Amino acid sequence: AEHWIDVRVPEQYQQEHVQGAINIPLKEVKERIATAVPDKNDTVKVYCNAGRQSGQAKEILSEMGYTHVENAGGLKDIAMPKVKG
Repeated sequence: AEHWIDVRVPEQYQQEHVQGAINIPLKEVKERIATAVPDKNDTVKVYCNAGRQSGQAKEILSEMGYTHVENAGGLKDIAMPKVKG
């Protein structure tokens, strides 16, 4: 399976995000990715403004032992539709 998780800061998620995703900001991801994605084998697609929070989330998630995290891109570059908070 997979999940789309925006990891930018929560105030920036609300501006506009890829449709049908959830938001777990980089700041909060540690406390909560385990609740949103309880099985590590699941495919975690991460994005944000400009990829950073995703690249960073990818490091800590690999360390937490998720083996299938992928930076989908950044908000802009991702060709998928978007909706606003």
